[PDB]
Amino acid sequence: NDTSEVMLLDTGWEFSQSGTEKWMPATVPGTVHQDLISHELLPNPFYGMNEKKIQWVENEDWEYRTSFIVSEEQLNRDGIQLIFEGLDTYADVYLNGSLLLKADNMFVGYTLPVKSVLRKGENHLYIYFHSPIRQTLPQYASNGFNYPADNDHHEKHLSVFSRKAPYSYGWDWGIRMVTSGVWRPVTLRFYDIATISDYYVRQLSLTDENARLSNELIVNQIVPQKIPAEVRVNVSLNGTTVTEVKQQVTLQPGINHITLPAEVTNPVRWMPNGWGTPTLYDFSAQIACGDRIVAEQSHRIGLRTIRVVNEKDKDGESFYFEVNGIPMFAKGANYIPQDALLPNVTTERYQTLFRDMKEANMNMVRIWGGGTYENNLFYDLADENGILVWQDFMFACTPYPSDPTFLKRVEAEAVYNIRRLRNHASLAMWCGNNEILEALKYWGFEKKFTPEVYQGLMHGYDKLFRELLPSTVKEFDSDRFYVHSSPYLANWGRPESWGTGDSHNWGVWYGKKPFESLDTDLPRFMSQFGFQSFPEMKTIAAFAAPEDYQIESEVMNAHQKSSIGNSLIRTYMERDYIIPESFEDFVYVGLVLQGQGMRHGLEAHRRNRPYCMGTLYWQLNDSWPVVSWSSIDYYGNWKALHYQAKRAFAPVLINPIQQNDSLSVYLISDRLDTMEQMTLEMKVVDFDGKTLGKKIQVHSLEVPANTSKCVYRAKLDGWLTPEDCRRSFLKLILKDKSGHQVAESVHFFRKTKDLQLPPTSVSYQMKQTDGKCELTLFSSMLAKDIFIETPLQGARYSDNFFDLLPGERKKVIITSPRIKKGEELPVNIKHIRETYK
Ligand SMILES: O=[N+]([O-])c1ccc(O[C@@H]2O[C@H](CO)[C@@H](O)[C@H](O)[C@@H]2F)c([N+](=O)[O-])c1
Ligand SMILES: [Br-]
Ligand SMILES: [Br-]
Ligand SMILES: [Br-]
Ligand SMILES: [Br-]
Ligand SMILES: [Br-]
Ligand SMILES: [Br-]
Ligand SMILES: [Cl-]
Ligand SMILES: [Cl-]
Ligand SMILES: [Cl-]
Repeated sequence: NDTSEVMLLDTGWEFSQSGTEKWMPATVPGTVHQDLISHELLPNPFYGMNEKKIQWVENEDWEYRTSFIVSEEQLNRDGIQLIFEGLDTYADVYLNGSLLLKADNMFVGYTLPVKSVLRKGENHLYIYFHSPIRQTLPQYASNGFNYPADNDHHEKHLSVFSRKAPYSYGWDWGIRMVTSGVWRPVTLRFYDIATISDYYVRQLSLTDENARLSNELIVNQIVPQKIPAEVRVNVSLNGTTVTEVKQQVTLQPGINHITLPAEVTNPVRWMPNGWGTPTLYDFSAQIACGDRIVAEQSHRIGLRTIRVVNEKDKDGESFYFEVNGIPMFAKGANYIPQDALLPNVTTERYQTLFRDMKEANMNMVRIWGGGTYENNLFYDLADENGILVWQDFMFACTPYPSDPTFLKRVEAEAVYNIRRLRNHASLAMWCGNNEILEALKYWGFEKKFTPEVYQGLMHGYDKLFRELLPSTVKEFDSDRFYVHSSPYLANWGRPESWGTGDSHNWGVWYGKKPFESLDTDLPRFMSQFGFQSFPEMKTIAAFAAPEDYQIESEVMNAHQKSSIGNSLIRTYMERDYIIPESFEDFVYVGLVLQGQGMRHGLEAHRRNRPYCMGTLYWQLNDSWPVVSWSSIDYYGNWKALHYQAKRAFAPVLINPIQQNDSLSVYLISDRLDTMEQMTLEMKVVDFDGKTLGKKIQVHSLEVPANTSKCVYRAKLDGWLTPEDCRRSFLKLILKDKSGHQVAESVHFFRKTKDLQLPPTSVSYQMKQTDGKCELTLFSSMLAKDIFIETPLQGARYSDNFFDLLPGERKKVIITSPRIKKGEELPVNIKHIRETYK
């Protein structure tokens, strides 16, 4: 690495409610809430009705302090920097009597020269965190109107004034925990001569024959002299040097601008998940002065082109991603913060989340603008998992101020996070905000303000999202796409805009439209659509006592932030299922419903390629125990929707789709290679296992790369009787020439509430060892949408929420480090027919 010494200021911290003079131990990085929780000074914020009880914290100011030693030799180093990667939010930072910083942007990292304020021996760091409420009450009082941020759960919508995670003020799947604190690491660096303040590896061009890079460095020298040095870039792959370049320089005190070209011939491209390996080079830049490496910095670098094509075309305006020259149908989801308390999210939780996306066959995630610019670990994981990232700037669902001061603050976050993130292979585009132009045009805001205020809001929209933010992107990340908003034009209520750019089709849910509307109401790229579900009972039990197990109990409503959500789920459930009586049965069928309905959408979007070029459902994940649109609950349990997403995103999908009493079958592929001389084979099977008719075979089919194509159509009438349809399913398999199976599907001709489901019994044998449970499942009769339920949080299943077919044995593997030999894991197996008598 280099001759610098880094000291982690991560222990010895204490905190205090300002005004009390009482100091208690603190954890940094961390938050006021966690620190309080860890001394039992707050109840569990996620439990029961506790949300109301923790609100008092946002009205107090909080102080934090620590002390640390600096030695004589440490004090003699040339430079000493103090780095705050995150302060949330209005924080005055004091060191040995000196005010170093009045911080006012959660999303900005601060690097402070501190050599002249440091002392031999003991040093004292104090940080005063003004309440971001108290701090903004006068600002709001001067404003003369309330911004219409309904997700800000307070009479006064103060979120919009602070550069601070929007969701912390509340959201419609969120708890309001307006927290403060040192939310990312604090480090102190003791170094010689200079630091590298920025290292940008800029791809000038990429062909199969050659990668042309420009290594741009900003080096800040802290000593007065003219310093001869040698700048060195080593490019290596898997530990072996690929190319090495050098440059003699003489460094001047202060800032220096150095550029070295580097070329990799016959580069190995980074490819996204499902297209091959996410290959990552190592680039290390070094500043050498004689024998010492005084500063080194490295990046992992993926060589690839990404181009968002947004052009007028026959169908409206396209919106798709072209990766290393090939149009890539995008498959993934909208990501929210994983916790009400950000520093509580662990390295392992990040790691598991990327595993969840990778195993569901996703190749994209959108970091939605109500959360944060994610940490370095998140983008590193997207890099090495081949997951493309759409990064919103942090504006959502409301217009925002656009005064000169507010814009300067935004500019500093825009530049800070662009430079932090621009070397990530995963980083695919920037989006100015979520839904704000939609809000301004369609959400009935004009009726809420005077014409003068509203016009000032429209002009204010332009200065931020059409001027400041695109300008910053153009300046600091000139090869990446920027768009002002998502969706940029299309509105789900306006059929004529559907062919223009991306869509948030909230016609399902908000517009109450049936899932089948997804087959007809098509976008050029679905950047959001979603449906709510209650999480499973083990997650319900984490916030509710069994006495509260009612849809409309007070504790249950405390965990449903959509006021129409419960009835809407019931309205949709009646359309496809028999609504059961017990709460447990409802929750289970609520899971099946969300998974089945959303998957039909994902299918439609893939099937309808190239007119549609992507689908990102709302939402991946949860920040706490709550009813939401997620596919994975707060504890990391996959909902049915996550398994269904995996299936619907499989690189090769057989997609039977039934409309107007007729069945077509499409074969859908995101493989880069064409498959030839394939056979689709299908057979109707009743609920006892008995074939009806013989095998239908379709031979000599080609499945071309990156396409969706009809290969079969047949009417239902004369093909099968109305009664058959209620008592049988269609099995589909796709095999190569030799007869090797590459894909499988099952089709039902009727809605589940109309199937004549047999009362049946699912038996299983279990072999349990340390960390693993291996079940073999049996039912002589079809068992519909089965849910293998265990009480163990975060338990992972090879599969779940699948139909168990008559007489067909099924092996399911469950893993968890909590599983121990000689300790029967409890299993409860539910299926549709059991939910009614
Ligand atoms: O028509 N609407 O009132 C509507 C539609 C969508 C919407 O937000 C999207 O949907 C999700 C579910 O409502 C939100 O949680 C998230 O903000 C996302 F951007 C929001 N919203 O969060 O204000 C409102
Ligand atoms: Br210094
Ligand atoms: Br500095
Ligand atoms: Br971090
Ligand atoms: Br007004
Ligand atoms: Br723009
Ligand atoms: Br039909
Ligand atoms: Cl509240
Ligand atoms: Cl986020
Ligand atoms: Cl819109």
